[PDB]
This record gives sequence, C-alpha cells and structure tokens, in this order.
Amino acid sequence: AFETTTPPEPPQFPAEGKINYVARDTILEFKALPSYSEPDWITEKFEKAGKLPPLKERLPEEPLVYKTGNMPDGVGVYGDTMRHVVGGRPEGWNYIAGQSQGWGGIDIALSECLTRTAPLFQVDAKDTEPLPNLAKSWEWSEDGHTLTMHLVKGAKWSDGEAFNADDVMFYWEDAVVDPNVSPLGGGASPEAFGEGTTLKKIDDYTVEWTFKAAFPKQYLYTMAYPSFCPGPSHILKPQHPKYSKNTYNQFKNAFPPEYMNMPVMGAWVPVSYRPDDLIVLRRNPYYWKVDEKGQQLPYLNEVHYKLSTWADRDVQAVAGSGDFSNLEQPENFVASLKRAADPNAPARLAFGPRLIGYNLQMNFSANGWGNPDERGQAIRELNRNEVFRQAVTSALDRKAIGDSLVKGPFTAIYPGGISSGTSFYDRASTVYYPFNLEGAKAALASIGLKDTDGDGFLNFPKETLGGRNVEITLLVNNGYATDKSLAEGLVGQMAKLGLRVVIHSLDSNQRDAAHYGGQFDWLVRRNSTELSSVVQNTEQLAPVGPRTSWNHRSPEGKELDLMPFEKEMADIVRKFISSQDNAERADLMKQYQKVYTQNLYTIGLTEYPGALIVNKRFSNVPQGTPIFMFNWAEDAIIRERLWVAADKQGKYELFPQQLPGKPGEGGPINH
Ligand SMILES: OC[C@H]1O[C@H](OC[C@H]2O[C@H](OC[C@H]3O[C@H](O[C@]4(CO)O[C@H](CO)[C@@H](O)[C@H]4O)[C@H](O)[C@@H](O)[C@@H]3O)[C@@H](O)[C@H](O)[C@H]2O)[C@H](O)[C@@H](O)[C@H]1O
Ligand SMILES: [Ca+2]
Ligand SMILES: [Ca+2]
Ligand SMILES: [Ca+2]
Ligand SMILES: [Ca+2]
Ligand SMILES: [Ca+2]
Repeated sequence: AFETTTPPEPPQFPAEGKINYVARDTILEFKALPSYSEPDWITEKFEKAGKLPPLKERLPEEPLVYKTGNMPDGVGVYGDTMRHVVGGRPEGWNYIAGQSQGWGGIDIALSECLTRTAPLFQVDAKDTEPLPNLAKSWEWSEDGHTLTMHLVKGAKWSDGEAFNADDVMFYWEDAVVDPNVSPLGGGASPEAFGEGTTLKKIDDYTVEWTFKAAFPKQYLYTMAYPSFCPGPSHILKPQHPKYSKNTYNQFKNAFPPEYMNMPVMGAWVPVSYRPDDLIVLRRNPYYWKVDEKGQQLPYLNEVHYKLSTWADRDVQAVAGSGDFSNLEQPENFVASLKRAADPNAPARLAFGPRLIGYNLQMNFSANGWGNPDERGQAIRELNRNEVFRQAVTSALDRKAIGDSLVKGPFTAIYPGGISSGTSFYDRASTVYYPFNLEGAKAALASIGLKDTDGDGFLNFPKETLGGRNVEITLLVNNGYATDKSLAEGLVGQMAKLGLRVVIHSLDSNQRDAAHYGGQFDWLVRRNSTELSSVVQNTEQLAPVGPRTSWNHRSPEGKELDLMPFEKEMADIVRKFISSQDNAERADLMKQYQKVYTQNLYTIGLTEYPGALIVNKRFSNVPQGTPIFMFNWAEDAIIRERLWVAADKQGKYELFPQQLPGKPGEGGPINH
C-alpha cells in the first residue's frame, strides 16, 4: 500500500564527548576502612556539643567506598552548593505512593534504590550487572529461579533510624503488590519484575526473590530508579491504610511539601521550602557512602532546587546562577550555543548521541482503559486499524517536523522504536514510511473515511457515530516548548490529511495521571529509558504484563486485548529478558525493531541529541556523560562524588554549617 524503505542516515554529528570506557567494578566496593573523616565543623560544632553521634557509629560496618581510579579528578574536598533549576513543583515527600518532588534531580537525589544503572554509560559491556546500591550483593541459585539479595548492614536514615529489610519489604508488599498504590514513574506494577515474581524476608539484612523464568537478570535493572526506591517504613507504615484509619489518598498526601526533614537514604535532606520559589537540602549526616580515603560523602554541603521553568534551567546554567542543565529543547540550542561560544562562559556544554525521542502514542485499548465514551471508543478502534496508522505516519513530513524545532545536523528522521543512538539499533531493521500525503488521503478513504459535509474534514461512515466528523483528543505536557511545538505541528499536518485533532494541554502531574489512567486517544510523549538503552526497564518495550505498556493497558480487572504484532513483540521481549547469549539478544532486537516500525506500535515524531551543561567550577564530572541513557545525567554524574577546589568555591550556602533537624520540625539545626 506504501513504498516503505529504511530511514536516511542523519548528518555526521561530531562536536560531542567521548566516554572513557571502564570495567564494572572500577567505581565502588563495600568494605570497612581503618579510619573515617568528615567536615571539621560537624566534629567541632555538633559532635563535641553532643548534637550528633561520632562518625564511626553513624556509618555501616562496610560502607559503599567510591574508588579513586574511576574518579575523573580524584578524591575531593568539602564545601559549596549545587544549584538546580526545575520546571516541576513538589506534591509532597511520599515518593513510594507516587508523589513528585519537582524533578530535575530532586527525587533522583532523595530516592536511593537496591541497584544503580545511570553510571553504566561508561561500562564497556551491555550484558553488565547493575551496580550494588542499597543491596550490596546478590547470588543466583543453580536453577536460576531464586535470587538471594544482601542489604547494606549498619546503614541509618537521615534521622538516625536503622535501614533494614523491613523498609524493603514495606515497599514490595504495601506499594508494588498493593493494587491501590502506584509508585512514582508509572511503571512499578508487580509484572515489571516478572509475572508471578515473589519476594520474601530472610533476616534484617537479607531478602529472597523467586522468579518463574530461569535467570531473568534483566530485572536487576528494574530494581534501580525509578521502580525500586524504598521509603522510611518507621514513618510511612503508621500512615498506610492496611495498618491505619487513613484512605489511600490520605496516605499519598500524608507528608506535604511543608513537612521538613523527611527521612531519606539520599546524600541531602530537605530542610527548607518556599512555594514557587525554592527547596534547600543540607547534607545527610547518616549518609552511608565514603571515598577510598575514608571521607564521608557528599563533598557538597548544600543543594538548591529553584522552582522556575525548564527553559529557565538552560538560561540560568549559561548565565551562571544555575549549576546544571540537560539542554533537551531544540528551541533553546542556538541561544545556549551562542552563550557557550564565549570563553568567559561560566559553564561548559557537551552534546552526546541522539537519544532524545518523541513518539505519538495511540491508545490501543478497546476493552475500556480510561473508561471511554462512544467518541473515544471509535478512536480506539481507528487506532487498532493498521491502515489508519500507516496513513497517519505517511502524512507526516518528518524533515519539516525537525526543521520546526532546530535547523542543522541535530534532528534525524525518526520513524519510531529503538533510538538511533543505541548500540541495539539496526537501520536495516527500521521501517521508514516516507512523506506521502496523497497516498495517506487515499488510504483513509479505503477504510471508509470521506468528507461528506464538505468542510474539508473526514467523517466516519454513517454506521459509526452517526457519520459525524472524526475528532481526536491529543494529550500534551504544558511544561515544554518542544512538546507544544510538536503537538501544534501534528494538528497542522493532520488538517492537511483531513483529520481534526484537539490539543489536551495539561501540567506534568495531571498529564501523567491522565496517561496512566487511560484517559486519552493520542498523546505526545518524550521516550523513556527502554527506547534509549533497551536494557533499562526492558519490560516497557512491549505489553508483557497488563500495566507494562505506555499505550496498551487493561482496566482492573480485565485481560489484555492484544493485537497479533503486540503478542509477537511481547514474545521477543520475554526471550530477550531471559537470554544469556549476546548475539541472540542483538538479533532479538533487530526482530523487535522490525515488528515495531512496520506495524507502528508508536509513530515517531523526531530524534536528536541533548547537551549536558555544567558550571566550570565542579570537578569529578565524568567526560562524555549523556543527558539520558540508563537515566538522566543528574544520576549518571554521581553528584555525591562531585566537588569544588577550595579556591574555586562559591558562597551560596543559605544554611552554612547547619545540619538537618528531626522530621516534622521547623527546618535545619545550628548553632
Ligand atoms: O528527573 C530528572 C529530569 O527532570 C525533567 O524531566 C522530568 C519529567 O517528569 C515527568 O516524568 C514522568 C515520566 O515517568 C516515566 O518515565 C521514566 C521511566 O519509568 O521514569 C523516570 C522518571 O520518573 C525516568 O527515568 C523515565 O525513563 C513515564 O514513562 C513517562 O510517561 C513520564 O513522562 C514528566 O511528566 C515530565 O515531562 C518531565 O517533567 C527534565 O526535563 C529532565 O531534563 C531531567 O532533569
Ligand atoms: Ca582505584
Ligand atoms: Ca581519568
Ligand atoms: Ca565544609
Ligand atoms: Ca524516602
Ligand atoms: Ca466533513
């Protein structure tokens, strides 16, 4: 019906950053050091004044020790503030109940996981085991169905309470398993860990996973951010409906933004908050990570999250008032590159591979996800028709989509699927539907879509919705110029095709709620880690479970109304997860890409590289760090390991020589 080909090779993109590829165990280890150290004011103004227990006590028996060999600039010194600028707003501190803290690094910093994957951009292999984090070690039984997992022994919460299997178990049973709780990120359903996966407590520092599959090693990546971030059980358990008189909404909102010093396993603790202004975090005294020389991390004493816009993060990182940006909006590229062109610029800018992608996602549930009306249901039915999808992708002039964001060598013709920047990507396996408006018009006419009332907009046949003009509801994020630009352009291209598209502009919190709830026909969405890395949240590549897919979920409780190609992709993804052979895995992903792009699981909008922007005074920033691969750069750069030379240090501390107070109190502690 259409003359499909493979996508054209994008312009050669050098002016990048090269990664220094290292072995997995070059970064950290767990061991006891002969002696430990911390900032002198802690020992002098807090420990000597009674206010805090000595360092050796508040640390695990074997802390997480960062190795100097992997440190880009070596061991650091204490001091300074890391100033972030975010476009998000805090909902509260209950991460495990699906509350957002404002993004742009704050939840990443606060919610430490069993494993860690973002620093893996620098590891040579893609068969690589995620790094040990809160789970210090793990072993597989001979059969490969049981995974014993050992936790950090002797670690404490920012408040002094012990960290144990009870906090790990509280998350599994009362957040993941509990059908009434939805952890942050939207992908923490029990099936994300495998259909039929069980987990049980062995002792205070040992847990045991039981998997249906033999060695589904890919699930260790799911135990990283955002899917397995345990919360303080001693604080959250008395507020949980299963253990109290609170509703699930009462539990979700039990710790609002005004509640200070929320127990965390993270490097910094929230000590101050002003609505639509700022969140201040001070170093966690009970932090369980050290360098090889015994200095307790983080090196940085303070973190700021300025509550602004995502565009203002770029503005501020190049102005020098903000210390970090993920330059990801092509509308912002030229302005930022001009400022970066000055040798006196306070920040450095480095582009990486093309890993930022946008897809048009069509809701494929005809079995009632998001409780559709007659108009909604008729769109679900068009969405599931392969001819309708083929015409929609053919009506898109992808060179015009790319130019509308930024001219030059940034954008690449993106038809959907695995990003062109990933090693798993095969151009020969990617189905490209070139721009063909006339063929697309004819394709829609072949499925009964004709303009009957002469207003230049295609009507359903009289047997469907009374023969009224087709109207599609497109869900978009308010927070970004790119999402808005893409949404408007799409409406314009669909108009030339004869289809009437109505924009549904929502703020990030409401958008995510409307997405995961199924209350959408179509949606503009920036790709998550599975299309940028494959190995991170692999379960999200296909509808392997009832809530794993972003565009095809089933209502609670009902079976998945899978189309044949979805069943094919799910078989390809399940095979990949349990595969131990690398060549098999590489071919499974050529197979996957082919079924995806030919059948149009999603419809690609565009793809381009982003740039990491970091203030020049920071040391230990890894060379060629991507803005997004296994996670966002905020996690990948290992912020608790960043430092500033004493002679280059800023004077930005709003609570100098202060520590976090007790949870629920006013804020920090002096004097
Ligand atoms: O946090 C660092 C980041 O902040 C800004 O982007 C944040 C983004 O927030 C909302 O994201 C929810 C997102 O959740 C899911 O995506 C993943 C995969 O599970 O979950 C993690 C984040 O929770 C990531 O590692 C993702 O790979 C889900 O798949 C998806 O539908 C949701 O959109 C989102 O609503 C909103 O667009 C943003 O505000 C910032 O832009 C980044 O540069 C970076 O600093
Ligand atoms: Ca070393
Ligand atoms: Ca080096
Ligand atoms: Ca200091
Ligand atoms: Ca927490
Ligand atoms: Ca009409």
